[PDB]
Amino acid sequence: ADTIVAVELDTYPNTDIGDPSYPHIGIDIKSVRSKKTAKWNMQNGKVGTAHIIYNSVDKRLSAVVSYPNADSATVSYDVDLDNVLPEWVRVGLSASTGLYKETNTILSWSFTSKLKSNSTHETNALHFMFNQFSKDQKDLILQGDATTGTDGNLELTRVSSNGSPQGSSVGRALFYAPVHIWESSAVVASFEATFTFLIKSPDSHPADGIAFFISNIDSSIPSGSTGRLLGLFPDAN
Amino acid sequence: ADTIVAVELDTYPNTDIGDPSYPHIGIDIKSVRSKKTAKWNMQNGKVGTAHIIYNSVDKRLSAVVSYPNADSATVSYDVDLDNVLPEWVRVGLSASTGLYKETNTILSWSFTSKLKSNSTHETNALHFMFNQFSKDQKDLILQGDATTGTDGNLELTRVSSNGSPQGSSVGRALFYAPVHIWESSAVVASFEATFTFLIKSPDSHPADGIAFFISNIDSSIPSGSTGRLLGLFPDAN
Ligand SMILES: *[C@@H]1O[C@H](CO)[C@@H](O[C@@H]2O[C@H](CO)[C@@H](O[C@@H]3O[C@H](CO[C@H]4O[C@H](CO)[C@@H](O)[C@H](O)[C@@H]4O[C@@H]4O[C@H](CO)[C@@H](O[C@@H]5O[C@H](CO)[C@H](O)[C@H](O)[C@H]5O)[C@H](O)[C@H]4NC(C)=O)[C@@H](O)[C@H](O[C@H]4O[C@H](CO)[C@@H](O)[C@H](O)[C@@H]4O)[C@@H]3O)[C@H](O)[C@H]2NC(C)=O)[C@H](O)[C@H]1NC(C)=O
Ligand SMILES: *[C@@H]1O[C@H](CO)[C@@H](O[C@@H]2O[C@H](CO)[C@@H](O[C@@H]3O[C@H](CO[C@H]4O[C@H](CO)[C@@H](O)[C@H](O)[C@@H]4O[C@@H]4O[C@H](CO)[C@@H](O[C@@H]5O[C@H](CO)[C@H](O)[C@H](O)[C@H]5O)[C@H](O)[C@H]4NC(C)=O)[C@@H](O)[C@H](O[C@H]4O[C@H](CO)[C@@H](O)[C@H](O)[C@@H]4O)[C@@H]3O)[C@H](O)[C@H]2NC(C)=O)[C@H](O)[C@H]1NC(C)=O
Ligand SMILES: CC(=O)N[C@H]1[C@@H]2OC[C@H]3O[C@H](O[C@@H]4[C@H](O)[C@H](O[C@@H]([C@@H]1O)[C@@H](CO)O2)O[C@H](CO[C@H]1O[C@H](CO)[C@@H](O)[C@H](O)[C@@H]1O[C@@H]1O[C@H](CO)[C@@H](O)[C@H](O)[C@H]1NC(C)=O)[C@H]4O)[C@@H](O[C@@H]1O[C@H](CO)[C@@H](O)[C@H](O)[C@H]1NC(C)=O)[C@@H](O)[C@@H]3O
Ligand SMILES: [Ca+2]
Ligand SMILES: [Ca+2]
Ligand SMILES: [Zn+2]
Ligand SMILES: [Zn+2]
Repeated sequence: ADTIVAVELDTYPNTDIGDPSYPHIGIDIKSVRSKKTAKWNMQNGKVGTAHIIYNSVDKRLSAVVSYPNADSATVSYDVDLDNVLPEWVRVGLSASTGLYKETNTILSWSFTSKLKSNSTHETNALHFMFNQFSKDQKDLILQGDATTGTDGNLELTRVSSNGSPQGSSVGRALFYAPVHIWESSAVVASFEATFTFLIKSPDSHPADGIAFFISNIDSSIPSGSTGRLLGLFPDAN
Repeated sequence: ADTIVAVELDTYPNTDIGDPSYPHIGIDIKSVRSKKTAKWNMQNGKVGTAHIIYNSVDKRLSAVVSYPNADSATVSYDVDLDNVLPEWVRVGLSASTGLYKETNTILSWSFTSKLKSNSTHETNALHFMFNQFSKDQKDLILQGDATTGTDGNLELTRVSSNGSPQGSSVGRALFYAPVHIWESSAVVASFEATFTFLIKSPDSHPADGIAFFISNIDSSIPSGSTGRLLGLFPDAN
């Protein structure tokens, strides 16, 4: 199995495998059984503002989500990125659904690592600002059944049947280039994200949520994940 | 051949194929016959500072080289990056030598693309700061006989014979990810580079220089370049 750490912007309450009763933001270490959860609003088709950092000066993997005219859901978990996440990685997005529909329109995405040559000595970056998901974007090795383009969009579904996006489809959005992390050159790489999304109400109880992972340099769609596995865990444990 | 535009920091005056009678800095549009030239001091092992930009509001393609306590060589050339270099690229470094030895140590490298989604609408980046070329850097697809590591160094020769780097050595340093250019969405992708080299005096009339190219997404070392072909040209025209 692939070593993986996700941040769940879940929309489906998975009571059986361990999610709380409401649509929530959370955080995952190698299991769908999250470490912390928090209250998330889950409005209809509106837009976007999510934000995930990790400063090893403070070792908090902090995360907030805001609609404009909404709150900020802090779901920060104490995790040491020393021993949990590989020496070189492959970041990306992940959405999925199964037996229920939701729209998972991503419209922009970013990153910024800053990793410690000699702590002051000019930390290495990988900053990008993808406001322009093209039709033929090629620094993504997008897996599953994700699509892109036709507008500035990264559709992590099988879509365009009036955008009621054809339940039990999964597509991930793995960015091309790796990042050195594990510790080894210690682990102050304050990796940021901004994750402007759009979850349209399908008039069908919108459910399964979008994620944000940092996986191994290899991955796949693990063992079939058309549903509760959130696109990236092979098993529900 | 493969379409490629480089900045030759040539250190042998290739007297028969277009370069001047002095070791210069040039700029190459598909031809080792250059488009500008500029006088270079050729100091011994001292560090580095070279810097290459291209906006498309002013359409000049520029470069300078100054050692600290030395002067700069503005070898800027006006060329239309619209029709000369493909949409998706693979940036990086190229050095070579043949029958003459020199040091081609690179210690740091950076970049910043900014390509015009809708000019103010939050253009896309790929910025990095590689001050710390490690032993197992894996967003580099370094071709030829390039080495790295053992220290923070990128060694584009075959090295460690007391830094007498084993002539007829060629090494390339192709970065991993692609960038949109050609024009199409227009071409103001103001790509920067920092090119901090080290050319140690090997006490051996040091001569062939490092380049900085921008190529197609596919490449190799073309038809042998152990010498004046400068690592990226198949042909001397
Ligand atoms: C039949 O016709 C053909 C052609 O018409 C002739 O065949 C050969 O053609 C070759 C064409 O490529 C050509 O080779 C190139 O020569 C140039 C010029 O350099 C040398 O040219 C002659 C070759 O003998 C001579 O005039 C010189 O020997 C000259 O070489 C210089 O020699 C110095 C002392 O020997 C030498 O000092 C050396 O220093 C180093 C360290 O610094 C050593 O360790 C040692 O201590 C010393 O020997 C000089 O450095 C040396 N060079 C110079 C510039 O003065 C040459 O530019 C080219 O080499 C280039 O190619 C590589 C490829 O990447 C590139 O990196 C450089 O640009 C490099 O300069 C070729 O060598 C020959 O002229 C020719 N061969 C001969 C023997 O003449 C035939 O001659 C014709 N037959 C008949 C019967 O006429
Ligand atoms: C083995 O021993 C033999 C001795 O017998 C020697 O080998 C060869 O022998 C051949 C016959 O004996 C003979 O071959 C000659 O080749 C040259 C090569 O042409 C270029 O090089 C010249 C060097 O002096 C230049 O002066 C020329 O101008 C010529 O350049 C041409 O013009 C353009 C650039 O100037 C270029 O256009 C480019 O094309 C690219 C393509 O993509 C770009 O888009 C853009 O359009 C341009 O940049 C042309 O392509 C280019 N032509 C080429 C590369 O072929 C040839 O010129 C020559 O013809 C004349 O040569 C002299 C004048 O130069 C004249 O006196 C003759 O009578 C003849 O008319 C021959 O075909 C050579 O003797 C030799 N070849 C050598 C040495 O290179 C060698 O000594 C030994 N070794 C080998 C490996 O053979
Ligand atoms: C076939 C059967 O007997 N199913 C049982 C179920 O057995 C396994 C199934 O698990 C999922 O089934 C869903 C629920 O778990 C639920 O309860 C039963 C179900 O009958 C459970 C345990 O009791 O065991 O049934 C819902 C259907 O919704 C009705 O039940 C609700 C109770 O949770 C309750 O709100 C209502 O009775 C509701 O009826 C509708 O709602 C209102 C509210 O009262 C009524 O007034 C309406 O008239 C009525 N109709 C409508 C149209 O509103 C069932 O969905 C299921 O597993 C899901 O798989 C999906 C794929 O990812 C995903 O959604 C999620 O992972 C799973 N959901 C879970 C576990 O809850 C199936 O695999 C199994 O059939
Ligand atoms: Ca789930
Ligand atoms: Ca030369
Ligand atoms: Zn969840
Ligand atoms: Zn030159």
